[PDB]
Amino acid sequence: QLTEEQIAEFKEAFALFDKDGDGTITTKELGTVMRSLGQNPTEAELQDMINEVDADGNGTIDFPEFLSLMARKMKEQDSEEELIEAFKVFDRDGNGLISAAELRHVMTNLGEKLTDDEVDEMIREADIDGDGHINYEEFVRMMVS
Ligand SMILES: [Ca+2]
Ligand SMILES: [Ca+2]
Ligand SMILES: [Ca+2]
Ligand SMILES: [Ca+2]
Ligand SMILES: [Ca+2]
Repeated sequence: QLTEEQIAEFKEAFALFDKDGDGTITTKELGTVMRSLGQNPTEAELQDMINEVDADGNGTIDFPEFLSLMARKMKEQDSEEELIEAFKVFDRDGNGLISAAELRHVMTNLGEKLTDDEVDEMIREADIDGDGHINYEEFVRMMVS
């Protein structure tokens, strides 16, 4: 499941939070890590963050809990990065929007020679804000559906 080196890496990450090395991250120690990086969440906000990760409902995060989450997160990241890469290719001019001209061009490079009507239908179907283009959120919402 994990190598010793992965474990060690994860333990080093856990230690950043576990300011006192007691084997748990509290809402308070989370507050320290958030603050050091420029956020100042309320105790209510910290409690939600801990509650979302705290499996045994004991109020703090232990290493198996942290390890479990970071496996989740690292999957999510590999999913996301792929969606983002693909979007950026589709958006040839980098402007955050995939125009129909871009979509047609890249489809031609993917083996499909489409008409303007066909590509306009693809865009209509997926467009949410009405602008006749596809932004990242729109792009993701279609891809994962
Ligand atoms: Ca601690
Ligand atoms: Ca806040
Ligand atoms: Ca716990
Ligand atoms: Ca574009
Ligand atoms: Ca749009």
